[PDB]
Amino acid sequence: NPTYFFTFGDSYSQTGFSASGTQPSASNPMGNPDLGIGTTTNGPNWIGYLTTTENASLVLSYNLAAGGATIDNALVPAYPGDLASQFRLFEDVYADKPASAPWSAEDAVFGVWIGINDIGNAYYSTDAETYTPKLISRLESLVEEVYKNGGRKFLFLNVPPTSRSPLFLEQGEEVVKQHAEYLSVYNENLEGMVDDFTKKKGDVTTVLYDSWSFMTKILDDPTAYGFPDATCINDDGTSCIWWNNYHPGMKYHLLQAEDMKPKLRKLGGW
Repeated sequence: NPTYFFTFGDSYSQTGFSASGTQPSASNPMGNPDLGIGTTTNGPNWIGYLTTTENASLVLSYNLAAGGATIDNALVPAYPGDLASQFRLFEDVYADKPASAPWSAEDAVFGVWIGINDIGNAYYSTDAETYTPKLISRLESLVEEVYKNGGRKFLFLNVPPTSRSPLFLEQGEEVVKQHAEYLSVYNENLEGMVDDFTKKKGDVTTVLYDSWSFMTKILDDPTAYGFPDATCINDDGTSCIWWNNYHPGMKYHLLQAEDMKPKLRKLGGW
């Protein structure tokens, strides 16, 4: 009795899963590639840890996240594999509940972690108060496609403080500030959307995971988590928070997955 965990997002979630690669099974819950490959962490990422380390029962991971993704290239563009295209891949391959992924409302969890790149690319060129509702409304419409397919369990991660990644720190404190203030408005609107969607549907189980506050706690007191500082980069994924200048390592992702586990119990796999 597996939980089918369909995920959507950017490089903080990518594993390089192909819909034509080996598909998830009890003996191989990630499908492809092997657990620990394909990420920006030097090892498993939060999805690999949620699926294989923090799981309370069998979780099968279908991870459609793609590097650099924004929500929709008609709003903030970046790479072809935007969130809209990830939802289209889902609609093409998995939405109709094929024998390979025979999911139902009671055992499918749809996890979305998006917005890092929309904010990263639009924080100085757009008005957060009036532009972020457009991004959030497009996200909501994509979620509605899965709802129409019969999805009822949803996990949304808010945007973490990429303002304090080395890539942004290097641009100066006033840019860190401009980005952080825009990001705060995005995250508030995301929370409002998840709340409104949950109330209006009435038949959904949702979790909004506050990655922003969790990562911020670590950045503010890195030695309490065994990191020497909040700025160093180490591609071993464990010696520093940062695996490269814009992406945290496997140790951070494990800490996040462990923080998320109790919050995900209501979704069925944790």
